[PDB]
Amino acid sequence: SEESQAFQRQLTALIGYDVTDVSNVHDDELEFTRRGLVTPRMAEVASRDPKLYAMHPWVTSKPLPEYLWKKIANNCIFIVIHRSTTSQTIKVSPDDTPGAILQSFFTKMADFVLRVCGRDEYLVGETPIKNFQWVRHCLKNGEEIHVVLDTPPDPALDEVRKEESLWDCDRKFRVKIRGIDIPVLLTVFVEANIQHGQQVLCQRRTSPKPFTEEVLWNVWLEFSIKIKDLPKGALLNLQIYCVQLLYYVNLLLIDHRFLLRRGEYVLHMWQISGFNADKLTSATNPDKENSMSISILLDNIALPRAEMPNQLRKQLEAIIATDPLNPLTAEDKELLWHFRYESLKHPKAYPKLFSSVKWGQQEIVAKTYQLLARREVWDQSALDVGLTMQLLDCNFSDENVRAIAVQKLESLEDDDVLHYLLQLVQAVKFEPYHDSALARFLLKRGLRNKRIGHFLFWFLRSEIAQSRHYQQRFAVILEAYLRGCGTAMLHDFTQQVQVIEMLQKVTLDIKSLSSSQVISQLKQKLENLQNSQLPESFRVPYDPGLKAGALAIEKCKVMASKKKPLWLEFKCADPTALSNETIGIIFKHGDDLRQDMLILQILRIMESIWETESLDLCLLPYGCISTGDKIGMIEIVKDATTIAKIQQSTVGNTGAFKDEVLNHWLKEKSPTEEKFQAAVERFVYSCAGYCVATFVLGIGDRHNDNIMITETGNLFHIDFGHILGNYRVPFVLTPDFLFVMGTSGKKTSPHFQKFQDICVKAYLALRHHTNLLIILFSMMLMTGMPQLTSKEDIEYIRDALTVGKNEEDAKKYFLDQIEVCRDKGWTVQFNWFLHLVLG
Ligand SMILES: CO[C@H]1CC[C@H](n2c(=O)c(-c3cc[nH]n3)cc3c(C)nc(N)nc32)CC1
Repeated sequence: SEESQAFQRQLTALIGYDVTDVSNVHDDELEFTRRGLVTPRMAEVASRDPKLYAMHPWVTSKPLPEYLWKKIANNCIFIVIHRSTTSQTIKVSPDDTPGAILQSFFTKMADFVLRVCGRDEYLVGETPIKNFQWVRHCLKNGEEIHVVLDTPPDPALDEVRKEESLWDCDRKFRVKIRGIDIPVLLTVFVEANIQHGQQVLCQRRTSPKPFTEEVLWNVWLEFSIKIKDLPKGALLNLQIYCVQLLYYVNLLLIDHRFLLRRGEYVLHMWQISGFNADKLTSATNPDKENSMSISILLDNIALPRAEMPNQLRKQLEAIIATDPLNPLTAEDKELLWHFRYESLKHPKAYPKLFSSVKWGQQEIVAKTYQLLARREVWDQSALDVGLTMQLLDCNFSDENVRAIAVQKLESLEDDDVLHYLLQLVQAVKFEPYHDSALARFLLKRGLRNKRIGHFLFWFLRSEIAQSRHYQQRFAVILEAYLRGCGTAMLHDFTQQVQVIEMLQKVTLDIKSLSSSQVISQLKQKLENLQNSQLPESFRVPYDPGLKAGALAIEKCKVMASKKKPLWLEFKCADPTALSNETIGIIFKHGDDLRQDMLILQILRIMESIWETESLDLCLLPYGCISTGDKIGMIEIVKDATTIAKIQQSTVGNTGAFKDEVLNHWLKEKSPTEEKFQAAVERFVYSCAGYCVATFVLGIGDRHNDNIMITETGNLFHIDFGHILGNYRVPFVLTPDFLFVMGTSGKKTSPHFQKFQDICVKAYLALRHHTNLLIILFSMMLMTGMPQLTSKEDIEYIRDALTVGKNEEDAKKYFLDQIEVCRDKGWTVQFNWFLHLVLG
């Protein structure tokens, strides 16, 4: 078709990569997968309720926590319905359905849908109003709940554009190397490995030859594994050391069709930088003008109850009970396997057990499967995500094991799927194949909920636009989602992309020039754009509810830092919006906004752990979307400053920090005094919040420049990309912080103990999720952190969370940590000032 060519040009510029382009491919896997997704995509589209999908209610089944119940007047919530101009303030019960809140109207001030004013959120379908996210957001931050009444949007706008044996030869496996060759340049050798999720099964080397632009061997490297002892998901890792490694590449030996790989391959290899998830990618380096290559040939076949002691039991229970990161001696691993039927009665163990498998052995594998048919306890166990993520990481490469974890994630409601989304997406870099339970899961879920679908889009787009190792695979998943999400959404994503592409040119261009002149160019270009370049409005990608209209040009300015971020403001586009509080977004280049993303996502997780215990530690995990490479957008938190700049009030050229200043500033910026006291509380709550979390994530030692506070009390950290991209005190708890809590020095106050009492309830609440927190951290480093991966980097968290220790020992350690701060006072900050501002 013609208006089908049309499409594949559109997608190709939403996606940001051309999924039809076949050069950088040595087989039809992406194609196969492109085709493969078509049935789970269509199936989900043919399944959604067109109404409930049109209005995308943001809803939760979690128990409405205490702190919010308490903030109630008496089983009585106030809702201010608007319409033309006038209002109406109905008294309603938290348990009242939104359909019913009209039987409190069609029979009160004497069909219609209820949209949150100024947002694209709707209160609909059978849920107790207590259960809507926006309601909860209103009860905490204590605003009123305003709603416009209007027409349901037309479900027909979510219209989708139509379209239609190896278990025998006991041959030892072998690899003919031919040789290697590289555009422009010693001693050198191919190293070949046969791997299954980090378990390295076999291994050979080549005889070191002089290092020249072409080096040939014609060797048969013969392996010790047998053609039938090969497992689906086995990679042939090829590497080139010269002794240091310089280049890598991988190839599956069992292709996506269950067929052993045959024939002739020439592969463009990946270079090194300056472990991580890119050394695992089945994708070859697109750059050919410059990439090192390796030539190979392939052989010239399809893949188809005892008792127990009383001390071994206690060796097992120890083993099972240990954290995810503690390694297992061969002695440990032989034990798990032997008593595997008993090992299966505990979900907690599946990781460790499935790691005890000798995957390079055909019969072991089968008994493994035999085990998996006896999966009962698991299928029945209450879903635990930390455990479930574990089976999705780089260690597990059996499709079927990975599959049991993904079946366990099917049981997550959308609220929860939004919490873990970013890590689940990253988790795709660990899938051996392109088409997996995990990718389809992500697919279904995005196609079933515009909110999830919105973020899925940016997450995938983010990886695509900067990962050369995963773009293809990700590009195929994106396209699958685009072809099923409705032209409504489709057209909506298009506006979004146009704008943010517009805005990056500006960012990078302003960056190129470096001052009074500049202010002008900025203003010049920003009105160059409010014509027929910029469309009239667009959704905010970090918050899909917010319609941004016109660029509030005056307020837009360029900032004062090494990187010259563009501070922008946006008139809300929605006229039902009961305020003029513009939308603030910062466009930055030069920092790994990704790293920020991962951290923030863990921040939002910590909050929803403290909530399981009616604890609210007042975090501000501001919206952050990475758009490209060292480039993206950040949400602006209103009415905030940097702690360094509050210090700069009373000195700049120096920062001879004074302890009085912050509490002066709060008093200075507090209207009544009922407020000032709340503000001081929110500080104490926020500050304790960041103190713990910052601590556990091991990005606690920062400098006041990177710490902000709102005019209303709330403290929060920013610019995570900085230290994680570059990398003593455990965390910033300065004297000026103390002074506010009412303790100049080594005294004590009813506010400080409040604080110190909060950190502990806090520090102990997370420890109930040791495993979870550990695995996420482990993953975040593999997927997002370059080089600072070692292994001892990972183990950092094992210390912080203090694996092994009982609750009491645990309270002591965090209190100690609070002490190194009381000790060091201003030292470290003053050290940073030296370093950062001058040294
Ligand atoms: C020069 O003046 C600066 C202007 C920009 C300010 N700034 C940031 O840099 C970052 C941020 C997040 C990651 N990198 N940067 C976040 C940030 C947030 C969330 N809110 C606000 N109200 N300002 C922020 C900081 C002061």
